[PDB]
Amino acid sequence: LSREYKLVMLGAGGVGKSAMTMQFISHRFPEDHDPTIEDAYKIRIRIDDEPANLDILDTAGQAEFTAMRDQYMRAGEGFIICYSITDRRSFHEVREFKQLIYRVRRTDDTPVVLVGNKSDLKQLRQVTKEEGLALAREFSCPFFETSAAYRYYIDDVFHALVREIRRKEKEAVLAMEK
Ligand SMILES: Nc1nc2c(ncn2[C@@H]2O[C@H](COP(=O)(O)OP(=O)(O)O)[C@@H](O)[C@H]2O)c(=O)[nH]1
Ligand SMILES: [Mg+2]
Repeated sequence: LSREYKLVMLGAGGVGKSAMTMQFISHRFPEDHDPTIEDAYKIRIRIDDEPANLDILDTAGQAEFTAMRDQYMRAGEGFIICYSITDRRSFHEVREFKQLIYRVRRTDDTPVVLVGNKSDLKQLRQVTKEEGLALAREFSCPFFETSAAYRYYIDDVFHALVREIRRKEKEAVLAMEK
């Protein structure tokens, strides 16, 4: 499919990675989505009047390693690190996923978007929005609070990540010209 952008959904179990993915690609909030299913999904979109083919890996399962995860961790061009605003532990695990990316890629410069999901569960919030914003400033990455239940800011997440990949790519082309 022309030039695909491989994207990887990272996050603890139960933060809503599958819900956000299904909402992005099909506008459907899943009913009883099996939390053990890991799979990749294709979708074509337009950011800034330019189309892009996306290939998004929705990570899951209790196995330590899979052929799919191994390939996408190495070849992925962008990462969506997700936590739930109702689960502070999943918010701390975000830092562990950032470490995992460096251990695989041996770099910190891979495009990343940080997302706090389940924003609609306002009364169960365990992590403030300012804490996410501050952590994203630590990572030098965009931040969003989303609701996969009602599709709040789901498009903005994947658009921002593709924007980052494009900007980083155009920088390498300009550096190669000099
Ligand atoms: N209220 C609310 N519930 C959510 C949201 N995202 C996911 N969930 C629920 O959280 C549970 C686990 O979500 P899931 O997509 O399977 O998380 P995953 O294991 O990271 O893929 C499911 O029962 C979803 O209905 C959200 O944005 N708002
Ligand atoms: Mg899932």
